[PDB]
Amino acid sequence: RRTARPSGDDRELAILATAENLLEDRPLADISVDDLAKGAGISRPTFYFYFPSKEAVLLTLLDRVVNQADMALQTLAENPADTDRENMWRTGINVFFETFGSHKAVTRAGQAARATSVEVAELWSTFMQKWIAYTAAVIDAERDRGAAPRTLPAHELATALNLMNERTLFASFAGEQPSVPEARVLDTLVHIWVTSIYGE
Amino acid sequence: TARPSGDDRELAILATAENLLEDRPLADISVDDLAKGAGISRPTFYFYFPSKEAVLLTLLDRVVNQADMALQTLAENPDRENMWRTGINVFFETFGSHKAVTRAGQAARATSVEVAELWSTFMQKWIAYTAAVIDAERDRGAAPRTLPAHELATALNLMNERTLFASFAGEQPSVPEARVLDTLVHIWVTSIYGE
Ligand SMILES: O=C(C1CCN(c2nnc(-n3cccc3)s2)CC1)N1CCC(Cc2ccccc2)CC1
Repeated sequence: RRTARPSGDDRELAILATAENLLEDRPLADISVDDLAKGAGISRPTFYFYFPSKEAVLLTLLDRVVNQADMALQTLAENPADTDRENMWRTGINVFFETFGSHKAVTRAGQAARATSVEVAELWSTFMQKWIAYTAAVIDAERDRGAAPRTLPAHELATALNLMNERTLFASFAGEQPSVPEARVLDTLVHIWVTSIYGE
Repeated sequence: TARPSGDDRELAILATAENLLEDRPLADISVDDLAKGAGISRPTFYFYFPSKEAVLLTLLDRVVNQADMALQTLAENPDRENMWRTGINVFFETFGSHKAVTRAGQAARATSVEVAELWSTFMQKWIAYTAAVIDAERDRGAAPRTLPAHELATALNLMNERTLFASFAGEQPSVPEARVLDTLVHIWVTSIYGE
């Protein structure tokens, strides 16, 4: 037996979408459970049949965005096209440009929660480690086929490149200064990846 | 020379703070700990600093300026790969010799507008410097004209900010600290001279 809950799942989804909307204008501290309940069309007691706190709502939101990026990247890893090397790295990076770039408010809220929440910190750290291991393995496969030279240890080169994308894409999304303009940040990272993976 | 301009108590306050941030964040440091390290009563502290946050901002002002003037010294008295290595190694060595203040300064960026503006100001200045050197290396024909120089400069300087911090904080993921400078030099040099 499997317990399908179309109605409970749909309302959970409306709470999550309500939170994501509110985060575009206000930090999580300025959002109340009543704002969440009212956005989701339920009473405030009813909210607690779906989440225990507004922090659990944000943790679920970050779960959703991080796993959407992870799954999109894994989808690329299992369906390799007949394409050039620059396009390979560009579509991989664009997974993160497009996923987090379409969820800017949740991304900003997650970064801010990284210092106060161990779950968020360990969530982000877990997925960075996996994406770095994946990058390292693609770098090594490019070395094995003779397409990239054996320079730095793959995992170290992978770590610095993925940390660059983290800092740089966030600076673009959050409109920080300094930042690369959002319309130019993909080309910028792709160039640095491709030159440093294939050059000596 | 590099001596803090105040008397011995101002030095003692700053060094006690820097020492204690080695194992505790600033919230776990009291004004009393700072005053005790300088040998003064608690109210006497406020003849030197208005708050313990002011002490951390002054310590980070010293680190950031020590970095900027070691780099401006490089600019006055000059192979391409080693030029970038010595410039990156200014930050590896400066912030690597103040890991406690660097890590406390990073945490204070979220809560202090002075700290965030301080960091953003010198990052802009350091990125402009990188961008000018890239432009001079293109005008003499040594580097290809690929990305806009200021945009390539920004990502590499943000790379270093986030990668050196991860090494110095022992984060996972991070590059081991004995290997971080070669890693960043290689990426800087391939991306600045590659087509
Ligand atoms: O991590 C990122 C993005 C994510 C979005 N960003 C964030 N900034 N703060 C955030 N935060 C804090 C708490 C919650 C979220 S997320 C900026 C960058 N990466 C990994 C590196 C790279 C991955 C890759 C691997 C293999 C092949 C191609 C590409 C592509 C980009």
